Amino acid sequence: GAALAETTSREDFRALATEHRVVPVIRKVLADSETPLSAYRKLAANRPGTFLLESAEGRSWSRWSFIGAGAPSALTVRDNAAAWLGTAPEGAPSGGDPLDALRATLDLLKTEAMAGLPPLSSGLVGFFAYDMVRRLERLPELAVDDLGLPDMLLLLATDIAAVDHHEGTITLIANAVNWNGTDERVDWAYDDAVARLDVMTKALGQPLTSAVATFSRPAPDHRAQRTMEEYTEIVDKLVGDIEAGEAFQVVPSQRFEMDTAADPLDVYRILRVTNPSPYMYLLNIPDADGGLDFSIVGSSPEALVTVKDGRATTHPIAGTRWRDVLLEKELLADEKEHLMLVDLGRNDLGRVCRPGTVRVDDYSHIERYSHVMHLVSTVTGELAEDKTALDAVTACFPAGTLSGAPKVRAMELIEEVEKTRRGLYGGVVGYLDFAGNADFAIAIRTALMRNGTAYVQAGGGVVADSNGPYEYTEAANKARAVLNAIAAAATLAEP
Amino acid sequence: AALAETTSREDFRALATEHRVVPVIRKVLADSETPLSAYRKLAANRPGTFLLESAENRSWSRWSFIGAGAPSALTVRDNAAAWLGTAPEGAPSGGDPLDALRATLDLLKTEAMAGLPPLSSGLVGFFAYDMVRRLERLPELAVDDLGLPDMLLLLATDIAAVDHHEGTITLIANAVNWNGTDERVDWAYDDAVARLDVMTKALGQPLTSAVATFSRPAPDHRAQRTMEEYTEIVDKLVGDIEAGEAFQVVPSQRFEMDTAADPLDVYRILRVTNPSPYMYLLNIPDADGGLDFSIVGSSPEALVTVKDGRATTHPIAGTRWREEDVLLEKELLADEKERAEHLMLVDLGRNDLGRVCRPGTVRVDDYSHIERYSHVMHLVSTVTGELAEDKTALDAVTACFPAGTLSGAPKVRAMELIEEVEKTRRGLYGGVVGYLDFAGNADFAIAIRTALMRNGTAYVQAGGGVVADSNGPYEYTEAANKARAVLNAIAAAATLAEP
Ligand SMILES: [Mg+2]
Ligand SMILES: [Mg+2]
Ligand SMILES: [Mg+2]
Repeated sequence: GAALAETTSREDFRALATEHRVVPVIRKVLADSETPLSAYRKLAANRPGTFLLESAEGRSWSRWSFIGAGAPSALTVRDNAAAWLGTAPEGAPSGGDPLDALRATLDLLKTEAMAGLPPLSSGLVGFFAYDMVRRLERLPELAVDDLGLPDMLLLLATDIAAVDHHEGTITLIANAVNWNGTDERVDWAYDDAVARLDVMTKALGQPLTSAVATFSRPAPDHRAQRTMEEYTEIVDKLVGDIEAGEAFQVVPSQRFEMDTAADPLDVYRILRVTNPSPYMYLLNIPDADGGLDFSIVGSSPEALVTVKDGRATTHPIAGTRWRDVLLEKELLADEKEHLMLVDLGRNDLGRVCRPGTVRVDDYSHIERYSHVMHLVSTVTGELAEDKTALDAVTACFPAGTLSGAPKVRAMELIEEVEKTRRGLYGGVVGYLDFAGNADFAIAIRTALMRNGTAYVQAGGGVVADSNGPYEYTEAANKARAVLNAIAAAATLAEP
Repeated sequence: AALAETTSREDFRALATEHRVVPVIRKVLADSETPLSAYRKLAANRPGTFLLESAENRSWSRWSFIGAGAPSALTVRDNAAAWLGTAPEGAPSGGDPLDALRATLDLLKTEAMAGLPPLSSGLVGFFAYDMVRRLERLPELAVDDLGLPDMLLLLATDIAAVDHHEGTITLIANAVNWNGTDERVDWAYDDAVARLDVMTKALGQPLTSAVATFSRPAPDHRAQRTMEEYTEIVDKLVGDIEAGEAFQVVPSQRFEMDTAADPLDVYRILRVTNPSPYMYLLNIPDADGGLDFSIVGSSPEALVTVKDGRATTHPIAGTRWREEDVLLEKELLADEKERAEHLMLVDLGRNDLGRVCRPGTVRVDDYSHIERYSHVMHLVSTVTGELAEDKTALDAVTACFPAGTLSGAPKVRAMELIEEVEKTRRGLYGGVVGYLDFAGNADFAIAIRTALMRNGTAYVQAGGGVVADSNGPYEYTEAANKARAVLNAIAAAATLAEP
């Protein structure tokens, strides 16, 4: 009767637009011969301003994957001020402090949750660099900024494809965004969104060449910033501070790099098959001319904070094992510090949540993924009425597991011992939606790919009993998870 | 080393000295393929191909299975076991089909090997309901107008196992050693590698889009019985139950419709509309290697599953449509209208597994748990036992066959009464669709919510249990609505189009 792919009607759109800043025009299609990756290849074609977000659950892949089909606009930092790349939307906040411009943007577009939509239907998708913390806390300026990344870059994801693995369907969404709050051009906005659905629908109609492949796992030819001896000097320095009482924990790191001609999407494919995680992402970041500035590809196992319907939640990980029930109780029985970070998170959420709503849940459960298992503690709370999801992000930022405790003192020492500004490393990758929700991964196990070079940073917590060579090795192993994927992706070939 | 490294000749040789069925395998990254796209590339609706998928208690299970094309099938011709296509040298044929099948499984029995997908070789296909006539003496009153064979099992030697979590496909080409000699080991290896290369080449091809819309028009269909005719049957059976002939009996009737739809398109509509633990598409070959007919279905209920010497059945007590979901669960748990009917079937399952299991191992868990799928939830019981040392998976299938759910209690009297009231032989309806693997395992769905598609006609049969308090009009409509689930899918499939 009604067709599966019936598009939101002009009449229904009109009625919503009288009440809502961001109105989705949607169309569902049967896509039972597509995967999230094949849909990405058709809809995004690896273009600048596109994205793919996937999530392993402990039941394999979650129901939904999200493709950003191509954002004409992105909110970033240029010459120390908020700026839009691509189209600067008329009436959208610009200039001045970037966090204020972002806050103003989210306030302007705040839209009531609507029933019948996929979990993410519009939003700002991208990253905060670790160095955004420099705007939340005063920190020295010693490390060299050789990567030149912006403190933030958020794609205005108005064209989204939501892939429903269970149903074998894709819900295409093209949002109308009412920046100025007028009623003047409702029909134009509907026709505009419908045209964008038609572009995505036509893209899905194209044939696709095979990507059925083999790959091998060669050693990555890569360079490191620190030798084992140099990293050992760092670790020993920090163990001194910890013994003298300056901090309880500090997380140093270093950066690794390798030459690669591999496509970022192929790197994503190797990470997906090798290191499936709750936060898989590929982001193609545009430069100011509409070309590709760089790509971010990562498989992060840990969130910073998730905000859903007023509730903020964090899952700091105590420990992890290689995945069988004896590895489990072997981790609950590790009394080897976790709860100092659970303490940091209790404080962090307390600053944005209603009094008494912040609950902790010591070692609440394990999380079994495909090739690993995690022991997590849960901290949740209810956001105050004058606090947004963005406030939750800034309150928690950066992860304590990526800085130390006390956080500010830990970050001061980090700045002292490291060579270069971290850039993305230890920041976050994720989204803020227009309904006030957010989900951000800690930016670890991530490559930054730019003009034939891949950068991979990794580190690890240093305490009083820490050994330099052991910590060097642990951190290099974390980096090698990504470097190995890049090396392997270069070998992809037809079988 | 390489992901797609093929089983080496030297490893194959070593295995071939101990094992009758030896897989040569090759795993590939196939993260832009789905089970349906892989089926379209590998099998392409050819005769002798199949697709098996399973929703799990609340996604698709890890593995989907494609039978990429079986040259050989074991069936029935002129009332005796016979192979279609290639009759393998030394393979059992003639006589009773269940004997020939038992002899085939005996010959090919091969230890489960580490590192393989869950189904790596076996016999895939169906038993018609009317196979029961070789197990029990029943009257011959109903007309056999479909002409189906009592069984047809594809010898599935070329399989593609699709791993949804990894995004990989494990291609398997089995070498089958019928005579047990080592004469032709290198030829067997080369033949398997060649089969792997055919499947690999097929996966390397481009593929046109299948992104689609469809609508849901009412199906133009025909029935055997009107409501009043069906009521006469129900009233007759209620009388037999009141008289003590039986506790419950499951009549049915056949529906049909014209269709030019591709059976895979029917499959696709069933898949998106009601994913079930047993989805299947089987393209059944005729004796000349053309397509005899296709079987497409989404059955919710197993006959029996045999894994590692343990036989289990899960009779469904009730179903609900899916926090308002918590209330439906509560309601489902508290609904007792059909409890006695369900417990009678649990009792039959105990009878059945008792015949093949080691005394003291048959365990019954009344109303053991709820199974949660995308659009429905099932309240189920469990009957399980350990097979006796002299009993095989096939003995468990035959002991359970046909399902009490599709016959009645006591089973033989119920089948006699079915034969008295139905117009036509059931054919596939009330039989099973599934597999027996070469390692002694089995998993069979009851053949319900299934279409048989042949030469532009689709047949869909459906029925339901009659008990002392049943009424004709209600039971007619409940069974007609079961059939309509499939007829509706067929009518919708004809509308599939580019959006
Ligand atoms: Mg440590
Ligand atoms: Mg009994
Ligand atoms: Mg009933």
